[PDB]
Amino acid sequence: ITQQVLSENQKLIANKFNQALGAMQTGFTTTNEAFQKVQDAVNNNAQALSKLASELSNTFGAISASIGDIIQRLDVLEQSGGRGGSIPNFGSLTQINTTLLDLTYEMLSLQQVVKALNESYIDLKELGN
Amino acid sequence: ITQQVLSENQKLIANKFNQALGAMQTGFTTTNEAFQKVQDAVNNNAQALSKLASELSNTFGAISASIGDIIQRLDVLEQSGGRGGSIPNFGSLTQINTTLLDLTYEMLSLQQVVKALNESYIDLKELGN
Amino acid sequence: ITQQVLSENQKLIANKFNQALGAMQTGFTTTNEAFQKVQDAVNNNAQALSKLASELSNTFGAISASIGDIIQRLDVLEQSGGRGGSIPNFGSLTQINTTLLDLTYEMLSLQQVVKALNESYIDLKELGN
Repeated sequence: ITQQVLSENQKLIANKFNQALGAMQTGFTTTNEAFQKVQDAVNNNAQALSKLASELSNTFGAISASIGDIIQRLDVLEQSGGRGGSIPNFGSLTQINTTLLDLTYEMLSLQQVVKALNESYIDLKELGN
Repeated sequence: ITQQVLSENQKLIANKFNQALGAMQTGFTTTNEAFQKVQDAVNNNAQALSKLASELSNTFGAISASIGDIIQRLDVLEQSGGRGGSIPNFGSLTQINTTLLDLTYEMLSLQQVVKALNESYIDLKELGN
Repeated sequence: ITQQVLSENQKLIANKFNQALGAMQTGFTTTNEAFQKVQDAVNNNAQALSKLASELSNTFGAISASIGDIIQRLDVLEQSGGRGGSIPNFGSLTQINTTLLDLTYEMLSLQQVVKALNESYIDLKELGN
């Protein structure tokens, strides 16, 4: 253990740390890119479900009215004083409550983390005077 | 390269490392908060889909029965010995198989990672005696 | 501040760094495992929605045709030259556009990050000659 060895070991530590830093930045950048894709996927399929549900209600409405008009035509033909089958109630779908994913705070945070990691690099210039 | 320079460089390395540590903790904490929001979003929209599907089957059931009762009334009026259009089969929806997201192991793990990072901080007290 | 103290402090720094490294690997491995579960969950529920939507269109088709056949039987009984209620249009559902989650690039990247972190470990063998 000499001083040359000490300062050479300092370089080993600094380089290993700088090596790890680059890996962290990649990790958090990749994590961030993944969250963006997840947010977009989840939101797209929630909007499709919400849209379908409204088109479904729109369809059931036309079916129910059509059936109602058929029952009213049966009664006219039956001449039974409206003693046939009453017009049924088909209820309604529950308004879909969808959760939209908003990871804008989290994604900007990871953007800043990678950035702060970049400020942590050990410049070999500042070592050994 | 003197000893003062060596110990001053040690402080540079330690501080840069402590600087990076804080960034890692933020990164994994933010990642954890994001996963919680993703889990809640995915699960909420899967429960909405599952609920809709059951209300849809409930609606188709009332429609099919109503149509069946209309056909039976047509036959009575037609007096053709039941030679009109038979009552159609409208099948049934496939039971929705939804996947619920359970990231409780993963989220507790990230909680522990941030915690273990905190145990890795270099206290300047232990340097230079 | 002696040389023994300098090299002992080097060990403290190296060990603290190696300690943090293990935590990073756990963090990015856990993050990766979580993304896999998210991808599988999101995709499974998108396929269920897509399947339901097709079975819904298949059901509406049989309902509409059945209603059309009922109207045509009403007209035959009414003998009014087809002056009753016309056959209604029930439209069609919009083809569901679902987004499938493909995080294969991102998940292989995190696999490599953990791996590159492993190459950053400071082996105490290379210190102090």
